[PDB]
Amino acid sequence: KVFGRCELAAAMKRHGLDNYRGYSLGNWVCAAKFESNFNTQATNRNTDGSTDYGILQINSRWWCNDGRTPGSRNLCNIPCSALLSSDITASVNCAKKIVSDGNGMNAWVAWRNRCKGTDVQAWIRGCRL
Ligand SMILES: [Cl-]
Ligand code: NA
Repeated sequence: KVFGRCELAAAMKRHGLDNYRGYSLGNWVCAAKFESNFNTQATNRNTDGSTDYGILQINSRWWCNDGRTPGSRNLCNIPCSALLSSDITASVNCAKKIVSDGNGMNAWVAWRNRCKGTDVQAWIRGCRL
């Protein structure tokens, strides 16, 4: 599914990401644009060979098992495939654990490289609040 911007803003708020660990809702919406262009089915290979999955692009080396990544820890106890669904819950439960892993949202290179230091409110500007 390719969420609409406000559709995705609305869903992430439902699961309690607005201001989670101090990161405003727009930082999450901003992360989800640039990680995946808003698409729950998104999958991209990383050079270590790991793969990034879904809306936020949760990585198989730590976070999820895909069966082809040596040394995977499956720190969300989950199949990476389940994070491609239309029901963003597993991705949120996992993202809450990543962000809580100390480096915060800097765990997402597109957040660091593109969201951080910006007015992340443009990402929810027009959302019915
Ligand atoms: Cl932080
Ligand atoms: Na893993």
